Amino acid sequence: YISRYLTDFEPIQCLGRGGVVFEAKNKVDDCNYAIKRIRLPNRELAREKVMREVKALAKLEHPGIVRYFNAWLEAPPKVYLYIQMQLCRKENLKDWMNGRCTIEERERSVCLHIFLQIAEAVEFLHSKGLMHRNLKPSNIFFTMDDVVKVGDFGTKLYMSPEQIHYSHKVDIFSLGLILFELLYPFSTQMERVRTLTDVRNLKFPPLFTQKYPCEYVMVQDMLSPSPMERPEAINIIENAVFEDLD
Ligand SMILES: Cc1nc(N)c2c(-c3ccc4c(c3)CCN4C(=O)Cc3cc(F)cc(C(F)(F)F)c3)cn(C)c2n1
Repeated sequence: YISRYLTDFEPIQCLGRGGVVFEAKNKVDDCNYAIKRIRLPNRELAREKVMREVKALAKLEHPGIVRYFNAWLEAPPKVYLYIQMQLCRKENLKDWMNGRCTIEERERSVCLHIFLQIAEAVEFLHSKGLMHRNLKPSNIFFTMDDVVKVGDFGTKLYMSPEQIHYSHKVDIFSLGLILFELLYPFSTQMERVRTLTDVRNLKFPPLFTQKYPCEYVMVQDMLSPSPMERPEAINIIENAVFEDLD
């Protein structure tokens, strides 16, 4: 038996655990790619649902969506689906925040620029009738050219309550926390978990509300306990704060 993957690629390392993501070099074209390997479900209608997904997702092109290349099936001696995506930077949004722990390092322009890219990506999906469902700093990447991409789709800190215990409004909740986290640097993991757990419950640090009153009202709208009351992604983009950005 000849495996497409082993034939065409030289594996480099593992990138994601699970649904597994490898880094591999294509032999013909000499580029490195992120390759996700999914073990397909064994029942037919479960597979058919997954295959209908790759078909819808294949049509996706956007500056905030990671670039797609190829999708194929293998059945060695049960069945694996392989997905070839562009390889992003080693350091993700979580890595980025961790190396920048002072408010001087969290420039208001840079952070709103990063956030806007994520929001624009989510608006894109929502208009196609899709949703991400998996937004979080560790699953937000930069390209070799520092363009922000939302990560894999299709820790529960960034999950909306109705996700844990439901519509596209789940993505809106996730955005809320990311916006907060971007503007509010942390010193320790301990602090981070405590503060973020409190923010989910609308208990904001005073210094934040003092410094970013505009963004504060936005985060409140995005973190509404009633999903109905949360804004759409388009409303977030069409907000006053996203004007005159250099
Ligand atoms: C350095 C680096 N780069 C990555 N691209 C990744 C990825 C990664 C990012 C995005 C996506 C994946 C892995 C698998 C699926 N994927 C997606 O964005 C969904 C997607 C988008 C499409 F446009 C098309 C498809 C599909 F057609 F189904 F293949 C899927 C995960 N990890 C850990 C990564 N690490």
